[PDB]
Amino acid sequence: RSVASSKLWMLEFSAFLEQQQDPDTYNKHLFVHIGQDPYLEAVDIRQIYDKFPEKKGGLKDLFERGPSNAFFLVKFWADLNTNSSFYGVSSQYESPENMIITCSTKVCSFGKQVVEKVETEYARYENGHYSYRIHRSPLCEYMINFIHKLKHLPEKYMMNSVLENFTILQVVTNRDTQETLLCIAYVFEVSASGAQHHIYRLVKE
Amino acid sequence: RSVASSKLWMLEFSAFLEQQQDPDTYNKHLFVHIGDPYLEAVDIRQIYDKFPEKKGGLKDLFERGPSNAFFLVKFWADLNTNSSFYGVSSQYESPENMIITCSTKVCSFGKQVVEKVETEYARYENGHYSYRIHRSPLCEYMINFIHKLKHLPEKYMMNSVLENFTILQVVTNRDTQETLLCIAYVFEVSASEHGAQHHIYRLVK
Ligand SMILES: NC(=O)c1ccc(OC(F)F)c(F)c1-c1c(Cl)c(F)cc2c1C[C@@](CN[C@H]1CC[C@H](O)CC1)(c1ccccc1)O2
Ligand SMILES: NC(=O)c1ccc(OC(F)F)c(F)c1-c1c(Cl)c(F)cc2c1C[C@@](CN[C@H]1CC[C@H](O)CC1)(c1ccccc1)O2
Ligand SMILES: C[C@@H](Sc1cc(Oc2ccc(C(F)(F)F)cc2Cl)ccc1Cl)C(=O)O
Ligand SMILES: C[C@@H](Sc1cc(Oc2ccc(C(F)(F)F)cc2Cl)ccc1Cl)C(=O)O
Repeated sequence: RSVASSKLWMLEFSAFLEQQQDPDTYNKHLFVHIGQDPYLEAVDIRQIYDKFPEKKGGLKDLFERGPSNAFFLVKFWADLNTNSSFYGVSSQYESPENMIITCSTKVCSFGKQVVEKVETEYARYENGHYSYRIHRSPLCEYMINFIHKLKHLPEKYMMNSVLENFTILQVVTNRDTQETLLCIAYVFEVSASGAQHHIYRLVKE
Repeated sequence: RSVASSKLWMLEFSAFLEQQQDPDTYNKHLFVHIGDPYLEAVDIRQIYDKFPEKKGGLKDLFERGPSNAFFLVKFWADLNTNSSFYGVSSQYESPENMIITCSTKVCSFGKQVVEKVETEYARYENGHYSYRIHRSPLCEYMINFIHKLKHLPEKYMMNSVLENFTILQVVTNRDTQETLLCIAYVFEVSASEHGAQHHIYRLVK
């Protein structure tokens, strides 16, 4: 129950490469994953502002409009050890309320948006709550190409150096009221362990 | 759009075995899968003795109707497969917002061995309503049955045993008790390089 505001909780997230060996055989590799004392440490949001878009509607504007307790930083250690392909993303959210949500994902390079994906999701009542599922949303070509470039680098420290300027900002809004339900800033390194993560609350002071 | 009455369409169905090699590596094998669209008809009296036949049995269900919700699926299962999860997934669509119940009866010699009943709620999707059964666990009877079938040295022996194995799936509107879909499944083992196969028929008379 880590990435959760008072209205929406992200239970699961994964980015993957699935390969069809034959009509009945598939192999799947997870690049990153979440959810496969719940106390979280805090990170001052001013430490990361220059790695995310910062004009009207940028991270600072979003954080200041609030609610600030919907803001999180996820550090990912991505697993790139992977040899008819489908690169996708899946995520699951739950809420006590029936809403229509919008998930906006901005891929950024040097703090500037390169691509934005916006998807609207409707609720399904399930086991006492409302559930929202983004199932096999295709990874953009920019990301697939970026993964291929990173794998051509001979050392993990070189991939980490390139990843230092790569970020993703995810903003989930209530479509009916336009309130921010969840906002997640993602930062990356390549794993030397498979995939790992660390979640923090974003605060100011 | 084959398995579809006027109120419910089953777009996809699959029964699978998923294996976790490591936290980021998964393998998936499909045993069976679905998804002019004309379908041939089969006289339902040909199959009555291979399904339960008391009050609420296949004949009672067919006679109550609507008869256009009744289908026979012949499956040629792919058993060529070497931390495991055996599941079933299915997806349905409907123009109406309903609370549905899916009852699946596994039968041996026309007699129920196990019944699984699950309730599904609608999700609004581009003008219509979708229903999803995602990774519903295969009962231990089925997993054990698959293991016994694989110990047989020849596919004709598996086919002889499978001649007395059937599954009846009934999807009902929980509130009105209307039969939305009723699918009778019969099995053989596939001998094709393409893996699993199926043939769908309408059940008539
Ligand atoms: N302003 C910042 O840089 C910053 C400040 C505070 C902070 O949180 C902390 F408070 F917890 C941050 F996460 C960042 C941040 C940001 Cl915004 C960024 F976009 C990329 C990025 C980092 C850290 C890092 C350093 N990875 C590099 C790898 C190259 C090596 O040469 C130095 C470290 C990372 C470390 C571990 C796992 C993933 C990523 O890559
Ligand atoms: N009453 C029946 O037998 C029957 C009548 C009509 C009919 O369909 C027609 F209307 F289209 C049926 F599908 C069945 C039926 C039933 Cl109800 C059953 F429960 C099992 C089963 C079959 C056919 C079969 C025959 N497989 C045997 C394997 C042993 C071999 O020796 C003969 C063929 C099968 C054939 C192909 C693919 C899957 C299964 O296994
Ligand atoms: C943009 C997505 S969202 C997303 C996608 C994610 O994938 C990756 C991010 C970085 C890497 C690499 F380390 F290699 F650089 C690899 C992957 Cl696979 C992770 C987190 C997020 Cl949030 C969408 O929605 O299309
Ligand atoms: C019981 C399920 S339903 C179901 C499950 C199905 O799986 C199989 C059926 C037969 C075989 C074998 F040929 F090997 F004998 C193998 C599998 Cl994997 C097929 C159709 C249906 Cl409808 C549930 O919902 O629990």
